[PDB]
Amino acid sequence: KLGKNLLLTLTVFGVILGAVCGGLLRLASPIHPDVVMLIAFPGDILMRMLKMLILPLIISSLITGLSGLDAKASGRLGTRAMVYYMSTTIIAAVLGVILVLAIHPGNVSSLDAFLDLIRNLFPENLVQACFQQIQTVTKKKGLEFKDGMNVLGLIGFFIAFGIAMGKMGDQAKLMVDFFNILNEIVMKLVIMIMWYSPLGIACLICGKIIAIKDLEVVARQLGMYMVTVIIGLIIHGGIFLPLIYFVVTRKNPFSFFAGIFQAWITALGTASSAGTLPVTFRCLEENLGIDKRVTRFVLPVGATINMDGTALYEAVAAIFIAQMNGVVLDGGQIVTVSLTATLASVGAASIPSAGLVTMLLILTAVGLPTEDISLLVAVDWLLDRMRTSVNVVGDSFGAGIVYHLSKSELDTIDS
Amino acid sequence: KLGKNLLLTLTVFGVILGAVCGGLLRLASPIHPDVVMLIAFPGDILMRMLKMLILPLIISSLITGLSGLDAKASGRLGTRAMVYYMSTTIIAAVLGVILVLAIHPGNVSSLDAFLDLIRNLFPENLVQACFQQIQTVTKKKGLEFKDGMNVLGLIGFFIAFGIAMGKMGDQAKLMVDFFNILNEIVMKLVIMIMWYSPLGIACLICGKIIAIKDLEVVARQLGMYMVTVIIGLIIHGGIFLPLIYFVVTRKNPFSFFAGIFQAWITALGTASSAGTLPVTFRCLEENLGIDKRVTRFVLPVGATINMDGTALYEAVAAIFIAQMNGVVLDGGQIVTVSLTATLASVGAASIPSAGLVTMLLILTAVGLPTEDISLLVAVDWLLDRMRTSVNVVGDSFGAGIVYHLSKSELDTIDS
Amino acid sequence: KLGKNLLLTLTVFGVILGAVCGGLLRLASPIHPDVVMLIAFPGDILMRMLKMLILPLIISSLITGLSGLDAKASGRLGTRAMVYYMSTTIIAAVLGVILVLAIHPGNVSSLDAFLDLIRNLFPENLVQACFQQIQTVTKKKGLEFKDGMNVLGLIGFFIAFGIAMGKMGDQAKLMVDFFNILNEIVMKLVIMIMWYSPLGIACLICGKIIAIKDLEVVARQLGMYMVTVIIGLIIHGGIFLPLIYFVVTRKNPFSFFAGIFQAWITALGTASSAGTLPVTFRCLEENLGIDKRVTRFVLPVGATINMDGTALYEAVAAIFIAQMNGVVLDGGQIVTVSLTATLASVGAASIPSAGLVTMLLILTAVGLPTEDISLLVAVDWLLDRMRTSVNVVGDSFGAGIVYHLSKSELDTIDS
Ligand SMILES: CC(C)CCC[C@@H](C)[C@H]1CC[C@H]2[C@@H]3CC=C4C[C@@H](O)CC[C@]4(C)[C@H]3CC[C@]12C
Ligand SMILES: CC(C)CCC[C@@H](C)[C@H]1CC[C@H]2[C@@H]3CC=C4C[C@@H](O)CC[C@]4(C)[C@H]3CC[C@]12C
Ligand SMILES: CC(C)CCC[C@@H](C)[C@H]1CC[C@H]2[C@@H]3CC=C4C[C@@H](O)CC[C@]4(C)[C@H]3CC[C@]12C
Repeated sequence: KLGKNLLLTLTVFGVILGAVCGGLLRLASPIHPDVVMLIAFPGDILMRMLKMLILPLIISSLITGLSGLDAKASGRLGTRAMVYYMSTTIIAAVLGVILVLAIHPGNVSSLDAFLDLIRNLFPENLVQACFQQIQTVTKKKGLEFKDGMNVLGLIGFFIAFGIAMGKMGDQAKLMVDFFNILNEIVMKLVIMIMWYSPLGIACLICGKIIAIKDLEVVARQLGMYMVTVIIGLIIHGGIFLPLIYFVVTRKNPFSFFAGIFQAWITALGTASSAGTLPVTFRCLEENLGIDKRVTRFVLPVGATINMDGTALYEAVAAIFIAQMNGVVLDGGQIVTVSLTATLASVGAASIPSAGLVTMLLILTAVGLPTEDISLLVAVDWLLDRMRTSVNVVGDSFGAGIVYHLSKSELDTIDS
Repeated sequence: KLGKNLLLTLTVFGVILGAVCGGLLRLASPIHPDVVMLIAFPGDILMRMLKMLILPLIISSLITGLSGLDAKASGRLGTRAMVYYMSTTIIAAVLGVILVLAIHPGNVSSLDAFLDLIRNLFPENLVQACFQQIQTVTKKKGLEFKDGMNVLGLIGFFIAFGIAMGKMGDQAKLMVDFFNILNEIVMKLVIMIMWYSPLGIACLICGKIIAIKDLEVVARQLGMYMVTVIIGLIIHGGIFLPLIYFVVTRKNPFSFFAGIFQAWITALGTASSAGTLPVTFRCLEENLGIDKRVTRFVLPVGATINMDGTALYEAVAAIFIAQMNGVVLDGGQIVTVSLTATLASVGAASIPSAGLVTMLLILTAVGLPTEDISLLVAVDWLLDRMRTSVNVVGDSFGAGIVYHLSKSELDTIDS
Repeated sequence: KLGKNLLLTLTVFGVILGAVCGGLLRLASPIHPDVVMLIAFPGDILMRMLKMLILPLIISSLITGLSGLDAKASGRLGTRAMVYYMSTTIIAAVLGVILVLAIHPGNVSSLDAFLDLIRNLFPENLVQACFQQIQTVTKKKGLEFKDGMNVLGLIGFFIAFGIAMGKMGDQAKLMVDFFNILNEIVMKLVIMIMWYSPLGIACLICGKIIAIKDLEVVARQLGMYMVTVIIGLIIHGGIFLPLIYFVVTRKNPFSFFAGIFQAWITALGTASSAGTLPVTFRCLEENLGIDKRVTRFVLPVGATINMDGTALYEAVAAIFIAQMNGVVLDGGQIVTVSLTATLASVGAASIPSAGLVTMLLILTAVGLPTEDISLLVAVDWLLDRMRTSVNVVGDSFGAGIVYHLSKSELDTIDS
């Protein structure tokens, strides 16, 4: 297993090496801040390199993806699935937020915050939106420009751009290809930077252990964060998905668990939603009787854009980092977290080697320090194996629901 | 008339509804500023959305238009017309400025202002020109960057870009198409935003009536502004156009009025310069004897780029808004108004549903608040019907002049 | 000679006229600062126009050049030459720096400066890199954004972009052409602006003579700068090139001078490295016995990218301008000078009429005033005639070395 997938093993070896070095080097003496900064510099370089690519990645990905929307996607069978795919995911994100505001791991007015959010969804300058944001200062009130990339405004403008360009048809073919090419270029860059990741991440972990000032309380926070992520996973899956299934399909939601149990076990084992497709097909279309015309569209697309466990993960983890730094997010950034987690959930599986840039996207969207992200990587190998399970269960329930919202249409189209 | 052109009726209904709501709601009690801002927020959103599109609109339009210049446009018959089209329009703009500085509706050195203007025509950074400008502060002097998009520098650079790219020929065909596509995209956006305009504009009008602090003096300013716009229209048309005609063509300029009177009446009635073309053709080439080789080029292009009433309108209206806000423009912004009005006059008819973004372009070029633009929309339906008349008369005089600067050339090319 | 090459004669006439006007006008009375600024304004306009094009020039040139790298460039015969071409040039630049820090014409910590340099090679925002840079202020330390274009970060990002896009192959053909077209456009602009150069440069020279406050000491600095440039040229060529030749080729490096003496004389006379190619071919492949398979690749490419005299010139001249202004560059800007001189050396011969924008690139890279560049132009005609000689000698030694690193390969490929 040391030759296949030589990126997870390298990252875990880097994490272990950084932890050992931090433990052995904080034992010597109070370490000078300058040499601590020198030690942690490679991690800062890595995160600067990763943040350098967020804007081109967003611009390329939104334009490329929104140009691939087809009205011939098996008729309504597509759109219904989409209405499912963006629904549950959003709920998951919101649920995660609630839990991270209830468990509280890691111990301006509201109207003005919401007005600033609405203003930021509609920026006045597109070039200024790339590196600045707006806020209401007070002494009458006035509006002042703060530093920080306007993620939501750019995302909204380019969503509108992609929607308007997809309606041009074949006339705008030279541009859809253009951005298309750009996508691979930036994706190639993301492949190279993540190869330097094992050497950088370790350094950051060392920089987090040398100057933590307390080892017994940070390990309690990193345990409570795992506890709330796990609790969110069970709540979302076990309660909501059968409940959403029963209020629409109106059949027994436990026979569905009985039918897709092998797919759940395979997802737990392999920890990959794409490699579970052969098992989940044989489960859905043989054990439950779902028509082949539904699964062959729902499952391959849900395995790429229906990541409802990653959304909850990313909604919990951003507010956890904010709580560790003492930042109390107002109501204008809770919505930003809930939206950016939903957007990043879709791009986490569509973009290869994108599990560390999607968190940076949220952190920069809400303006949080990005040096506490090192601790998140140290515990990802304990959580992904059952984030994948929740993703697979969400795909299976969507496939079971679309067969109940399109049974009559298939029956009529057969005859 | 409630089904055809369901944008002007919607806007006038919104204006009336906003006026009624503002009158009935200022009668109740002194309204809290926070709820006034909440009421006017949709208009702010609308103007943010409209200002978001100015830079891409300029970049696309200049490149697309300047690439369509052909040297085979009936030989000199084209260029002479162009020399006319950009001449009178400029004069109109300048005349408007003079009048708005003489009637005065709505009661740093000059050398440094002109030097700052010349510096802004040649920016040092293209990305910084999109959101910043330069100015001379004083205590030796020094140069400091102020906020505000540099419209003139971007316009000049992209004029040079389009001129240089049009000389490449067929080699630069992949790029002219590229920007070409972009044009429709942004134009499509301008079509959507102006559908939300009826709901937004009304709100702004309400926000202008609730907190105006005086109703008897603002209605006097809005009357004097109409008076000066009307006076400018009669001066420009009646005095200048026959006078410019007589010093070149050297024939009677009143027989020309006698010949094109039906076209003037049709322009007054229909209030559209494009729909008057069938009448103005039958007037020019049948009542006055203009050769068909001149009119068939002059009229269709003059109906799109020779808008000499809109230039005077936009030059008067920007300085009127500046005077309402107490801003006294120096000599460096009078030239900016005179230039941006000329540029926006051409783009007002070329870009559909662009009569509210062209004024925002001038306001942001000279850095003026854009909440007083709501009052301009309330009186546009009283002025456009005779702005169109001036535009049609200017087209007709240009067609009558080009036939006197190209009579011998046509006579020789016939034999 | 007044009809052929009517750009150098125009520039020298402008320099002489400006010098005469400055001498005759400083004799009258102490000249008012406002009229001095008015006199020097055309030069400021010229340099604003030249700086407006640096970013698009860099973006187009890096992408276009890095997409033309072929692995079929005579096998290794290409890459070895490249390893030579970028080696000696770099050495030259470094040597120049040493000399300008030793002769000293024109009489934060180091760790933090190097950390800021490394941070600037990896910017966090691409749009912000176009007009801003980062630095470590002190009261704990903190990082603050300063004004000034981030040349190194943009150059590194677009080098990575071009390398990644060149590996896509034929798939990314629509984009390589796109930027390709852009190149000519911006190059055309550089051709037009340099036609206005003779009128602008003169004004700046006048502005440098009216308010110099001392004529006897500035002429001593302009003499010592020429002395150090000359000393650098002889050191680099005469010492290093034979020495680099002897430690690799291991033959007599003076017989090589004896063989290429005619090419050196022709380069001194014509002062053009491209026009010396017919003489240097007949020297290398007839007097020294170099195989035709080596010279026909080494010489045409070395005449365009192996400009090792221009690199030393530009490394000396930037620090000379910094020393004239009293600026003491730290260790983070010495490296920036050494890198930007190497990058600008390649682009000085690849881009026509680019000898005044390449110096502006370095000056803006290290953030220096660009009004002392006028004095550099007044003495360029005394130095270029033997910068070209050093360039030709460097090309010849590279051709003589590649024939010693590829003799066996050619012998085997012959049979
Ligand atoms: C973390 C950031 C940088 C990622 C950027 C978000 C991108 C990747 C998201 C936003 C919207 C998403 C797209 C929405 C719609 C579709 C159509 C579907 O048939 C294929 C997937 C595709 C194309 C999605 C791919 C991923 C996507 C483009
Ligand atoms: C944001 C808006 C107001 C600014 C855009 C200004 C644009 C639309 C203006 C500036 C110059 C104008 C162009 C000037 C020259 C020509 C050539 C003519 O044969 C067709 C019209 C055309 C192509 C004009 C179209 C409109 C134009 C492109
Ligand atoms: C100095 C600023 C303004 C411009 C930046 C320098 C530009 C011109 C440099 C950067 C990299 C350079 C390229 C690098 C290597 C090669 C390979 C050679 O076989 C063709 C020329 C080419 C492609 C060079 C052309 C010039 C180049 C593109």
